[PDB]
Amino acid sequence: AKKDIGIQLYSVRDLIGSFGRNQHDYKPVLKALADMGYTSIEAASYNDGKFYGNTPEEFRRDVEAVGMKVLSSHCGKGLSDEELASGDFSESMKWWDQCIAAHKAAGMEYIVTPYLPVPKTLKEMQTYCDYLNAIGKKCREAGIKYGYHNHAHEFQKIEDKAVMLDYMIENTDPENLFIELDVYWAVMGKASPVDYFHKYPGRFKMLHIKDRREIGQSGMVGFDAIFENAKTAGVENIIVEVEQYSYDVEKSVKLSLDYLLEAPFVKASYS
Amino acid sequence: AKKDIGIQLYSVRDLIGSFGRNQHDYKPVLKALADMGYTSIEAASYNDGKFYGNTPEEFRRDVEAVGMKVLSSHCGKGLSDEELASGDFSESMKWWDQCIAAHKAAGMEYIVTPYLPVPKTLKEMQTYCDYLNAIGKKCREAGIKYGYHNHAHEFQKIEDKAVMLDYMIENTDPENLFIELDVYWAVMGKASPVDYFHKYPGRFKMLHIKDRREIGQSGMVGFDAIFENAKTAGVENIIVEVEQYSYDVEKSVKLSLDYLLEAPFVKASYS
Ligand SMILES: [Co+2]
Ligand SMILES: [Co+2]
Repeated sequence: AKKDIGIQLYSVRDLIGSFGRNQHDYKPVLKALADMGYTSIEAASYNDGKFYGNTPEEFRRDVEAVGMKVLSSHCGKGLSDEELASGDFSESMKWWDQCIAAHKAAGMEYIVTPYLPVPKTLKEMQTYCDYLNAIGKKCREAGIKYGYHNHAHEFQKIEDKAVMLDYMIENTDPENLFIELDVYWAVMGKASPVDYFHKYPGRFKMLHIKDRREIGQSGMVGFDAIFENAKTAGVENIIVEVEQYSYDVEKSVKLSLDYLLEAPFVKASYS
Repeated sequence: AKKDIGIQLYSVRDLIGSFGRNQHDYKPVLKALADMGYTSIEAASYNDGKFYGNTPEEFRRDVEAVGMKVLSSHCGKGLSDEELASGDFSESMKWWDQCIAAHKAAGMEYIVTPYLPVPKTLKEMQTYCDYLNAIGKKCREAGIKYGYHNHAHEFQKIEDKAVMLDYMIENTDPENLFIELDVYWAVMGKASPVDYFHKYPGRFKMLHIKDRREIGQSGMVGFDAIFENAKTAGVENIIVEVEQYSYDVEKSVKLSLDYLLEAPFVKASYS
């Protein structure tokens, strides 16, 4: 494999189906992704110490057997209304110990929260920032880097004062939280990926390489510019994500990889 | 000059001033642009049969004197509320006669209207299409291609039924109206330039190559994909536009050109 490129498994969710007893039969897709040349995965199916209904140990064996790294995972635990109003998120913090230990057992380097809604107030946003720091701190102590993945909504303002993502970056410690920047959703939020990189150097330790459909197809994403600035950003790993397709899913995710493999501005490794 | 690339003079608006009661002292900037390697200009100052306050003939001599073609111009008479309510745009047509005659005298190959607002109703939008068709027919008769230039707003729906730009394209004869698509604002309007190219092949006879600031800096525009699909689009000429600047204006506009000169997917010519 010429370059280290990750695949988010959410991209292949249609290709994971029940076979006999198995309700999450991901092994055939994992082989297909490895054959294409993907070198790592990011999971999108965590629940109560398990990945795709499997032990972290078995999931990790499955990924490693096709020669890919268990790099990262999307999961999270939002605060209740009461936690958010009180400031007291000790209950939610209990969830994180099991999650962190399972992620570690699956050999994960990163844990990423995929989604938080826009808070109604800066106060609520700040409580979220405290939670994020507490999570990130527990992760770091266990040897895992915790991050946050955007869509488009985080470029909205809270209370017409602060942009959500900006507030989040500014009010979390760099060692507790990096941003897994989705460059497509950033653009969809009228944000410049490169300007974000320059405003917050080192905070973007992974990218979600996403486009409307196949990567580099739409005209909506300046991958050249993005990759040119990956060093300012602090990029360690890149993860392809494809949720809409011009072809069968495998072909779409394959063509998406090929764009990156053939692009001279994508280095063989960022880590 | 390796490649045929034009510049929208609005990009250098700050560098044209009243000096010695030349209300618009554009000659110094014209030379700077030529020296950069721009091969053609699109004007943005038309009034009462003059460009930048000068005769079409003198304006053309000045642009040609530095070795640049007078390719295109931004001008328009927007419909009055009365005209829109009447549905009758007949009073505006006298203005267009002079306009078109002036443009032809200036050497222009294209005239483009830079702005129409989102109308409240589809009935109003149809009046706009009627108007655009009429202008375009007159232009065609005089040997000039007539076009419409978009910002982001045209991607909005009218009456929650039709996207404005889509309606315009569908309800105007291709021979009367092409779209000078601004790829930046298309992206800002959440539109895929390439998907637009494939939906309406041949209608994009010119592109505005725009970014947030310098062309190819932001990460918000997939120029690779756009240029890859230029033939489907129907691109005949490309025109740089820069309205915001990381540097002094001439440097920003120069670096913009350099991006396209160095980019392999930008051909030497689209004629
Ligand atoms: Co994503
Ligand atoms: Co423009």
